[PDB]
Amino acid sequence: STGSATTTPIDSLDDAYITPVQIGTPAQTLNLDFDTGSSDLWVFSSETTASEVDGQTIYTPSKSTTAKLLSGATWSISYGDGSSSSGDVYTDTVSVGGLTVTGQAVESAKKVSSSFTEDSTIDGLLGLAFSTLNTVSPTQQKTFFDNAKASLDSPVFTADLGYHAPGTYNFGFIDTTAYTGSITYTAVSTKQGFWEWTSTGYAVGSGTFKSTSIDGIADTGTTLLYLPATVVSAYWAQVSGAKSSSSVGGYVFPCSATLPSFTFGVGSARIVIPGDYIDFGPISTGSSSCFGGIQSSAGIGINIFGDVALKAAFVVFNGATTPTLGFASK
Ligand SMILES: CN(Cc1ccccc1)Cc1cc(C[C@H]2CNCC[C@H]2CC(=O)Nc2nccs2)no1
Repeated sequence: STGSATTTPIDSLDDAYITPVQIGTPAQTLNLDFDTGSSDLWVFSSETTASEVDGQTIYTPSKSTTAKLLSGATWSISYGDGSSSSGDVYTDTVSVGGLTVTGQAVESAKKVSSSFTEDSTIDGLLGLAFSTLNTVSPTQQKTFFDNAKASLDSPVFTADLGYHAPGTYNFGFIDTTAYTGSITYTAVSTKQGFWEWTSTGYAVGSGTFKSTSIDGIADTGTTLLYLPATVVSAYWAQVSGAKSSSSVGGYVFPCSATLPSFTFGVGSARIVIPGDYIDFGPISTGSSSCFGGIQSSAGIGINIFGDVALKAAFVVFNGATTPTLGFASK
């Protein structure tokens, strides 16, 4: 089997991407944030505290004839910012782009933090990291990809995120028309539960490539590119007027600037992020100070190849017995 679904930016800045997912019988379609940095499939639901729902579509398990309460199971997640959610668990039928999993754990939110309530366009998350990170207790549950894997034509999924445009998540096959040149594969460590890999270095604009190992995670659920302070400083030094602002919480730059590209290494291959991918617009409405899309990872503890990086590539998440990651230009 295979699946193919379109993923769509939630706003004009590509802050996140939503992908429609069918849950239950009859289908209830929710727009989920596919997140390769986490491993829970959780949704706003009929059980979510009413005051914490503001526009989201909800999953109502009582209306699904294939929903079964997973007795005693709870979940609770705290993501890397300050956001959180928690609740109970059903198993149900879940389909993505024509690919169907029966008995998928669907984690129903009873509580969500304000940041999620404020995201009217995001009905929940679909985790695509390794199942070792799944938070369900007392019996950990598998991700959608792990459940589907054995049935797929090939044990892979791909992310093809658009810049200011829709893109695609494919399961079970490589669309050879979706990229240029070849796919360069690189080793993954699953020790922290992430799609963790090591970039071979970087260039800023037309500058010379710096060979240096940068360990980080491929994370579709993070908006920006978080890299070591030395690398980030080198990038922003090429933008006149750019500075790190403690009050704003990162590098900002004059909205009148032309941003240079940023290149990252994948083995001997090179992925080029165009300068305009690095613009996240005015820090507040009407401001002429703009927020940068490349930021320091120093306060995080890990480097993160988020959407800013990933949307410059066609990315293969290879779930073979020894997983690997593939990157192609497009
Ligand atoms: C990428 N820019 C950088 C920036 C930083 C500062 C100034 C400009 C630009 C940050 C950014 C903004 C947004 C969209 C916002 C929409 N309103 C509510 C807040 C935002 C939505 C949001 O953060 N949801 C969350 N859910 C869970 C955890 S956080 N998503 O990201």
